[PDB]
Amino acid sequence: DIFSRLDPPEAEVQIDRLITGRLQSLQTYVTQQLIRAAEIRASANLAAT
Amino acid sequence: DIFSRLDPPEAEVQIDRLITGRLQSLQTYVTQQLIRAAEIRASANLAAT
Repeated sequence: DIFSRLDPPEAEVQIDRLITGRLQSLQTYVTQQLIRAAEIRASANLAAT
Repeated sequence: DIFSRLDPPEAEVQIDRLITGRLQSLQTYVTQQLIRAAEIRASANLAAT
């Protein structure tokens, strides 16, 4: 929709903002999966023991 | 300050920069609390044992 109603010079800025925001979303997601996977791993170690 | 002396269209972009920077600080706080919470739980599991 950005392109449909805006020129490239300004559309690159608007899309870059959305990219940064959604890229931050992925960093939040992956960081939490690593922290939570360490907890299930500690539980799997207890269950194996 | 910003909104009061400047221009609303510009104040909005600068306030969004403050929101983003402060949100990133606050999200960093929460990530480190989850990493530290696992260390306290690991110690508490040893103390219970």
